[PDB]
Amino acid sequence: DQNFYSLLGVSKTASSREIRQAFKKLALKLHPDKNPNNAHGDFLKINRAYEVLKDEDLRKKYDKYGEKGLEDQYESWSYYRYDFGIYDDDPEIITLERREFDAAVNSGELWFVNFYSPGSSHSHDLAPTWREFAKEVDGLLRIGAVNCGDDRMLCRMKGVNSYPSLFIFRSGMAAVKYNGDRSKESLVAFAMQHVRSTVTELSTGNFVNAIETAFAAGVGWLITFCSKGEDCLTSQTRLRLSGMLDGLVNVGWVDCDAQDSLCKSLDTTASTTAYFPPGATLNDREKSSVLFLNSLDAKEIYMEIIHNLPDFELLSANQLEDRLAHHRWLVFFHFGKNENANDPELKKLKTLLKNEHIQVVRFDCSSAPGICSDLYVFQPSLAVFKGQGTKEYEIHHGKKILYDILAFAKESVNSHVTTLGPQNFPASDKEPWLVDFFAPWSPPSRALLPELRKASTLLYGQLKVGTLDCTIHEGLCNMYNIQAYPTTVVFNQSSIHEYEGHHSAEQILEFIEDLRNPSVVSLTPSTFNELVKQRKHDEVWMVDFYSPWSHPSQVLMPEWKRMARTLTGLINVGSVDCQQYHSFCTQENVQRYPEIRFYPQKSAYQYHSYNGWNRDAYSLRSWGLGFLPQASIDLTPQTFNEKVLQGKTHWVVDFYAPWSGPSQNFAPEFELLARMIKGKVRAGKVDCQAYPQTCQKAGIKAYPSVKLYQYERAKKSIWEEQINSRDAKTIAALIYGKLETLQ
Repeated sequence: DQNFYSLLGVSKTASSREIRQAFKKLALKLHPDKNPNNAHGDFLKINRAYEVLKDEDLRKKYDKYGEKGLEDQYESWSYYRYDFGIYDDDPEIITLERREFDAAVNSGELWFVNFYSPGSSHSHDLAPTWREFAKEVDGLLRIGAVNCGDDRMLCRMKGVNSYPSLFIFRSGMAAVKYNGDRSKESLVAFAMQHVRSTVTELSTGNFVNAIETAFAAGVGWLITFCSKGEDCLTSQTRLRLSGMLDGLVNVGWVDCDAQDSLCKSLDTTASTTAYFPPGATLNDREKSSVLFLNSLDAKEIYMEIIHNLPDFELLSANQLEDRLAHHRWLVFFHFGKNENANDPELKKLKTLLKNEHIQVVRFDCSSAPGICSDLYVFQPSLAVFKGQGTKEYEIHHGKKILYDILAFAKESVNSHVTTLGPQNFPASDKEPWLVDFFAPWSPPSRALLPELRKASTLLYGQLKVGTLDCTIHEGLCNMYNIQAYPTTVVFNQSSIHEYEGHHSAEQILEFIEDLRNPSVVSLTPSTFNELVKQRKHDEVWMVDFYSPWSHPSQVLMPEWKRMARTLTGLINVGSVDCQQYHSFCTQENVQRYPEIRFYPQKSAYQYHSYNGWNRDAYSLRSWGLGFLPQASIDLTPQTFNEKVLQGKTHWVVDFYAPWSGPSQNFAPEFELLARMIKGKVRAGKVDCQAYPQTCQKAGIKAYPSVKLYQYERAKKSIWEEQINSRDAKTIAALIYGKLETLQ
């Protein structure tokens, strides 16, 4: 009831910014420095709520388990009042978080990003300037900020160790660090270097070519005509428009005194500024094609032009399926009303996505309802199709704003996450699927999507990846017991394995490779009782009693599986989910998660608990194999001569003294060897202290000595070789190599 969202007066659907500001208002009101009451106590609860809700891992964990997983310090009032959330109230500054960063600065737009550390002398020298700078260049490029304080990994990985650091980004080119003085005019001059601001002087000679070339590419021309003693667009205005309209409209000018025959031909003797759409025609008799402008100001002219540019082409429903599967499309689904009417800036998507070969289109669901229905589109939505032969798409769940949409379209179309539903769900598929059950209103769900996309590309051909919108497909989510968002699940031949590791390609792949060849038995109370408690014969068990809300358990799980792979045919490896079987684990005295236990041969202790410091695969494996009893046969002079020398099978033999230190050090490794090669080679030990005769005959000079005996079936004979290696795995491979060359 005292939920962290409730404590900040905020909903579970709150953005990072909404959480930050919510915390800030409470922090300023409940801070110690402003209250002799109590203070610290009330302030420590909201600070705990913030510290958890601001962390990507902790918030997703909190959403899934609440407080049970989270295990257990602040700044001055001054800090929260002046230095905290420093750009949250500056609309021109786009704040970027770790997982949305790469998609943003690789969108295709020009980005100038302030990597800063929050503080008094850090920023605030810069912050006011950075705010004014964003206003000045608004419309020409994106101004970003990254709080390295909250995204240390992101700053570290980008090689940013000192603050502030200023970088220009643009897809297709390397990042450019700015080292100049951080005045507004210097920042501006630096950024303008990277803006595309081409203004063409048009003339009688190049006019027709410039127009036709542009028109064929579907691009119009903004042209100002200058003559003596007439006002026209100044060079600075011309440059402004050039950058503002980059890829949309070419900016140019004509000197009419120098280009008389051109200005006569166009019948524009005076000073005019005109926009020429593709298809436009201008002469003394025809002027309706052209849009003449009255302003001399860049923004006033831009606003008029961007509104007059044509809307996206309306996609015919007749084409779909065939057209949708073979081409890249960015589709604005609408229901009668064009929902994009209030934002002409979206028209820039055409030119920005030209190199991605995406056609940006509108589709009217009121003209073919069945089409939108079978796509499970019920409200206006945005979808980008991959067009590689099949109809594959993702739905945009970000802000309905240009830079966010663009970032999504490019990232999604170049990755391999697809949208699932009841009709295409891999409930019983041959190839393995990774399915992400989520809600669009969930900020950790949305945040996961870039990771998922990245992994989808790296794992192409090995793992298929899809998302399922539980907000729409409630029946499917219930069926698979989805209790929180996001929940990622691997479907392997209708087997279901929830995945709670990091969503990087390498760890997902390792997790999947274990699934194909299981190493750990997932044990139930019923099946633990039958396989472990009622274990028979020569069989031992290692069991990890874990809980999914436990952090050290989550760390152990991949190590535990790594270990189990190396223990094939040596030790049985199991695991128990103590969240699911809480009562059972209570009866088994599991007082900590994770609990690791070894179960020896029945034939006197119940089990042994692991109490080592390190819980990596190698040290857990060594601990377990150390419990195993002797596998090698203790030979006598009688049996050594009878069963080895006069035998018909292959042997490895350890000649040793029980007092020899090296003999004792090698003893466990020999027993490991015996179990490894068991089935092809018998193993024996010879106590040279007890039987000096036999070791004398064998010619043993040093303890321990290892002999390999191979039976030549064709010649009914055993021949002997010395083994000098003392590494079990090494010896085993060596022996096996020899056995192939024996048949």
